Amino acid sequence: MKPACIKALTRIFKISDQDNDGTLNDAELNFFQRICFNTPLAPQALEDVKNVVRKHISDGVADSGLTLKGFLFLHTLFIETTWTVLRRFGYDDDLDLTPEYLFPLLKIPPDCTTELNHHAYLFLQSTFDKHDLDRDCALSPDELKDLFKVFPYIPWGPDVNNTVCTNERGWITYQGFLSQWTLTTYLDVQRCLEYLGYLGYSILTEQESQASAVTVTRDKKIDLQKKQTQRNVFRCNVIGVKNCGKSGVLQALLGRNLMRQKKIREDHKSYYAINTVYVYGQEKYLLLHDISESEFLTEAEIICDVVCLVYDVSNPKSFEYCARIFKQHFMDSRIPCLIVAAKSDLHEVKQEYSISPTDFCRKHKMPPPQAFTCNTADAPSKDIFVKLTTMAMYPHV
Ligand SMILES: Nc1nc2c(ncn2[C@@H]2O[C@H](COP(=O)(O)OP(=O)(O)O)[C@@H](O)[C@H]2O)c(=O)[nH]1
Ligand SMILES: Nc1nc2c(ncn2[C@@H]2O[C@H](COP(=O)(O)OP(=O)(O)O)[C@@H](O)[C@H]2O)c(=O)[nH]1
Ligand SMILES: [Ca+2]
Ligand SMILES: [Ca+2]
Ligand SMILES: [Mg+2]
Repeated sequence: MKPACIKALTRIFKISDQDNDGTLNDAELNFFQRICFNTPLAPQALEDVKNVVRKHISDGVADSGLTLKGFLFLHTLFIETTWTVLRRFGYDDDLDLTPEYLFPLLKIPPDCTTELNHHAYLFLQSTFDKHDLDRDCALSPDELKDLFKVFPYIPWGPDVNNTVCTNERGWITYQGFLSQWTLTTYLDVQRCLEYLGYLGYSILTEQESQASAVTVTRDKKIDLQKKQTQRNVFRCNVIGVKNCGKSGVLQALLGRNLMRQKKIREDHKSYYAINTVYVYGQEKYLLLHDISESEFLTEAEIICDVVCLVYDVSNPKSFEYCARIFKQHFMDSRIPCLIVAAKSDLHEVKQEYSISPTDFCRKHKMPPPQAFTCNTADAPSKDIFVKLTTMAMYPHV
C-alpha cells in the first residue's frame, strides 16, 4: 500500500465530501460514483457494499455515511477501478496532478483584467461555509488548516490577514475571504486557477477547466471610448514619499485606525489592500497597491484605473514628490489622479514646493486635495476610497 496512493485518495475523499462533515452521504456517494463511472446503482444495492464495509471494519460507516477509512478500505477491496477515479480527479501515472488540470490555458489580451464570474463566487461562498464549523462567519487558523488539507503547500502567507477584512482576533472574515480570492484572480490569475484546482472546482462544478471560473474583461481602451465600464474590480496605485502615510491608507480601507495598525507585525505587512466600496449604489472592489518609494517608477507600477498621490501635511518636502511624479507620468495621462493630504490630524506646515497643493490641483484640472487621517477613535473615513473608485469608474466626469 503505497503512501502516495493513499494521499491522493484521502484528498479525493476530502473533495468528494462536499459538505465537509467527515463522511460521504448517499448524495455525495451518487455524485462521485456518477462522475467517475456512469449510473448510480440501486439505493439498496449501494448498501450491498455499505454493509460489506461494516463487516470488516467498525469505523467505515458513520451515521449512514461512508467514512475515510471505509473509503480507503473499498480501495483495498478492489486491488483499474482506482485509476479511473484517480484520472477523473486530475492525477497522472505518478500520482501527481497534471499540468492540464492545475494550469489550464487562459491567455488574457493586453489592457484586460480578470475577475471571478458569479458561479465562481458561489463556489467560494459554499467553500467558506463548509469550513466555518463554528458558524461565526470567520475562518479560524484551525478552520484554515482544515481547508488547506487539499493543498500541497500553504497557499496563503500570514500577510493576507492585513490585505483583507478580519475580525477582532484577526481571523479572515467572510467578505475578507472573497476579497482575497478577488485580489488573487486580478493580480495572479494562474495562481488562482491553480488553487481552484486544489479545491477541485472543475470537478465539483463539472466544467472543462478551472479557467471556466474567470471572466476576462474587455480592453480598457474601449472602456474609454465608450466612456463606460462593466468591471467590478479597480486597482489604485498609492504613491508618495517615505513614511508619508501610504500604509495607513491601505489599512484604512480595511477599517483599521492608527491604534489598530500599530499591532501589525514582522511579516504581517502587506503592500496590497482590497475591500468592497459602494459608488452611487453600485458595489465595486477597490484594490490598493502600496508603492514604496523607489528610485524608479516603472510602467508596471504606474498602470492602474486611478492614482492616489499621497503627501504628508507635517512634511514640508512631501508634496514636491507628488508634483514631480505627476508631471512625469500622469500629467498627460488618461488615468485619473487624486491628491491626498494625509496625517491631517497633525499640524499643517508649509510645503516647500513653489506652488500650493490647492493651486496645483486647480491648475491641472484635478479635484482639490483631500484631507485624510487614519488616526481616529473608531474606523477611519472611507470618503477617499469612495472618491477613488468613483473616479476609476467615471474618469473625466
Ligand atoms: N523589500 C523591498 N523594499 C523596498 C522595495 N522598494 C522600496 N523598498 C524600501 O522601502 C522603503 C520605503 O517604503 P515607504 O515609501 O516608506 O513605504 P512602506 O513600504 O509602506 O513603508 C525604503 O527603505 C526602500 O528601500 C522593494 O521592492 N522591496
Ligand atoms: N498622526 C498620524 N500619524 C500617522 C497617520 N498615518 C500614519 N502615521 C504614522 O506615520 C508613520 C508612517 O506611516 P505609514 O503608513 O507606515 O507610511 P508609509 O511608510 O509611507 O507607508 C508611522 O509612524 C505611522 O504611525 C495619521 O493619520 N496620523
Ligand atoms: Ca459529506
Ligand atoms: Ca469559524
Ligand atoms: Mg515606510
